[PDB]
Amino acid sequence: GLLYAGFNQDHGCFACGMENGFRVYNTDPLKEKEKQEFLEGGVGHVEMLFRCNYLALVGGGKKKVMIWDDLKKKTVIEIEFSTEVKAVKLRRDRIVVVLDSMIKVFTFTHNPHQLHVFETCYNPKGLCVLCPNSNNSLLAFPGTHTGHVQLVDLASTEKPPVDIPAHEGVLSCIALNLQGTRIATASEKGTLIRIFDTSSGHLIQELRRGSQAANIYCINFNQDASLICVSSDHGTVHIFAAEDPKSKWSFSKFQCICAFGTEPNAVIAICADGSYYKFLFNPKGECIRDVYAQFLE
Amino acid sequence: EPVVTQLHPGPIVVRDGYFSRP
Repeated sequence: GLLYAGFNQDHGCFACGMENGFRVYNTDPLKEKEKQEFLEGGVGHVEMLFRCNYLALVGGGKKKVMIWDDLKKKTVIEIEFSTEVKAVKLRRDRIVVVLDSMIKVFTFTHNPHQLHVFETCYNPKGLCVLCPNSNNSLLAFPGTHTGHVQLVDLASTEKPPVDIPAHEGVLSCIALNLQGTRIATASEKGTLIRIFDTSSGHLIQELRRGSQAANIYCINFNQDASLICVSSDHGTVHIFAAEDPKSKWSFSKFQCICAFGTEPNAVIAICADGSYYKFLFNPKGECIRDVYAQFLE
Repeated sequence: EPVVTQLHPGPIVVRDGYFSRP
């Protein structure tokens, strides 16, 4: 009955959308925090805000967004749209709603109102990243020119946007590091992962997954953005050295969304079929399976 | 034109550390 799963902003937690509601977990160690069997229509998307009491929920038909106060156990805000809502991103002062062709920014008050609209290319995957840091309101998304990422500063919206020619074809994945300073992107060819500085838009690192094609599902940095982990559509997760001088291949591999765990040599993986894996690795790339659990039960 | 609907009077107040670590 699982419809969606995503990590929160520091990957300390993940949240799942169910046909019968939603669930919130602590990532490492795997501990279920809350469950809400109450929504009959289910939720297709769930966004957290670190470990705060609010979640953003995408309704049954994905037409309405619901702001859920879990300390009050109630929807306190509802925003209805005339298009499918593909994704929602939160920071302390902003609610960002991703439609398949545009992104719409609202205040985060008891009665939100619209602030900005941003045209995107066709964005059925709802790709978007939003830094939540107090000193960095970076918002990034697929530009109208296919394969380019547009970077906007929500604290300084009068500027012109930075435009990164990340790929020549359709983007498939975009991730942001914890410091808001690096973005990693991949296209549907999935052959190169490319990491860019967010204030200048210039290439920092390019990694090779393989000459062959495999569809990226998720990318994530570790705490200091010295490693990244990547999951592929044939039950495959690679990790990479992110600040190595030259262009490099995968440090390590193992056999879905993925993030680094509590310990700096730990990696977590959560699968659409209900599986949860924790793996441990070595400076040289040995990958040990540590935990397997069916986290839905 | 999206339709915003408010369903609770008081302000929004971010309570960090709600989903505490085990």
